[PDB]
Amino acid sequence: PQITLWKRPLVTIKIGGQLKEALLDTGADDTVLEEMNLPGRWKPKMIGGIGGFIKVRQYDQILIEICGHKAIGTVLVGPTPVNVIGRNLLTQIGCTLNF
Amino acid sequence: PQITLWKRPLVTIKIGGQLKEALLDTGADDTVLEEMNLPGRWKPKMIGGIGGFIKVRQYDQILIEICGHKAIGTVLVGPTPVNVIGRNLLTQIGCTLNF
Ligand SMILES: CCOP(=O)(COc1ccc(C[C@H](NC(=O)O[C@H]2CO[C@H]3OCC[C@H]32)[C@H](O)CN(CC(CC)CC)S(=O)(=O)c2ccc(N)cc2)cc1)OCC
Repeated sequence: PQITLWKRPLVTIKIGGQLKEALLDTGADDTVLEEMNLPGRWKPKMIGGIGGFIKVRQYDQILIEICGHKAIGTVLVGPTPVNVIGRNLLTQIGCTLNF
Repeated sequence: PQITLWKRPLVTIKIGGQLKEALLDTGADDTVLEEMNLPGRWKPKMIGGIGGFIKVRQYDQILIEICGHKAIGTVLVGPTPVNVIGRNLLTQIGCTLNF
């Protein structure tokens, strides 16, 4: 699809059997979801945003379907203000910026 | 043009007669730029993301040129670790997400 930006670019995602809403975020290197239960091993990690750093759980090689397009990659879970899909997965679904 | 997301979508902008580099950021509601002492009146604002909030100065009806595309709108100035072109100006240059 082609998505304009007059509203937040929110899409439905499927992860770990659950549907969620997430923001397509070209300014995010990484994908960060709010607190949730994900099956799999995880490592503690730190990530930095506009306001400083937070502690997250890093899940690797996680299947996630974004607006009908499948990706398998790293998902960070922690106190992010909103679910964001970052470039690590945006590249997998073939997402580009166009103007 | 079309910008893939393998790397940060950094572009040159022109604002207040100065050239800067900024991210095209679909996750940013509003444009936020590094400290720069623009003339005119402004309004205090707080913007939040990963890690919390920072204090910024809101200027309205500021002209920015983004890869030759002119736009005019709100620009927030403050101690941001990165310059981001947000949706308020990305719409004006006709920028879309596509996959
Ligand atoms: C102290 C740390 O220092 P740094 O490491 C941080 O640098 C940064 C690099 C890019 C960004 C941009 C930010 N990306 C982000 O948070 O991504 C994180 C996960 O992926 C990695 O990749 C980069 C960072 C992490 C979002 O696109 C936009 N945000 C909102 C978004 C939705 C609510 C928040 C999830 S917003 O908060 O910025 C914002 C809020 C209100 C506005 N009107 C305008 C902007 C911010 C900081 O830099 C050192 C020089």
